[PDB]
Amino acid sequence: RTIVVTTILESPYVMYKKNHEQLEGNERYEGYCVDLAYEIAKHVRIKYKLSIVGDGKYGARDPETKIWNGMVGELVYGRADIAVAPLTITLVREEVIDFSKPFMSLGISIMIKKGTPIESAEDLAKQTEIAYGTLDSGSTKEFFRRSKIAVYEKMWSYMKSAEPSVFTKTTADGVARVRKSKGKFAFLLESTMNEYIEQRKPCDTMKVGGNLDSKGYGVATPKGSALGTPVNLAVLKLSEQGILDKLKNKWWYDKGEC
Ligand SMILES: Cc1onc(O)c1C[C@H](N)C(=O)O
Ligand SMILES: [Zn+2]
Ligand SMILES: [Zn+2]
Repeated sequence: RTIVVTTILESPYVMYKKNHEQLEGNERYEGYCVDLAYEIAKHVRIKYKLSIVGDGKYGARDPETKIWNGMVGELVYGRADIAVAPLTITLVREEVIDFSKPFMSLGISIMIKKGTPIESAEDLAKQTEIAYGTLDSGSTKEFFRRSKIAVYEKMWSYMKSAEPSVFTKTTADGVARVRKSKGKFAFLLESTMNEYIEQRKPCDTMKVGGNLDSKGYGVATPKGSALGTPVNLAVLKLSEQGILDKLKNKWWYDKGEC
């Protein structure tokens, strides 16, 4: 019947259409993941309903209750059948949900307000004047928390006990902080987002240095779900036909402003 697709409000993946308040259902949203959801549904041949995840989080297991939140939690506890969003494929998640092969490749990167004297992770680690942070409850924070690499262990030790907190609830909050910090706050987010922001007015931020790692985003389904196989082949098909590239051009560069 109708599949529940959990996703998250994160531009340019999923955003409200200009006149969304006068709309209903899937028509309220637009973006890369909305188009991707549409393309996959066509191949897997299913009817679906997009649902912005309640807590607005990507997904992490609370060390306390051991309960999964975010979109990951929606799949784990059976409140959603599929998740189409910029959800990073990681080991801890692979253990509780299934991931299609990646539909996009990326890595953790550094975002600075233009003019900031920072060109690498090493630069951030060896100073204290400029504060930095990452999104809360996601793969990026876990990367730093788990790294055995000196430079990253150093950054984690600083972010872990920063006051006030340097962990934001959304990508937008991180970006806003970078913009109003007048160069005193750098943000650590995936290259896809960093690249998108650089191309959006007021064009006051930029990605510096190369990525810190290499990974990908995958369409996720509950562990053992029957949709896993069809969805994975659909992702590969769309990759082969260059549809995924068309969509990146559409939502990133066709709409550039800098
Ligand atoms: C998007 C995005 O951009 N930077 C990030 O850390 C994220 C969230 C990350 N893709 C996750 O799945 O947790
Ligand atoms: Zn609105
Ligand atoms: Zn297609």
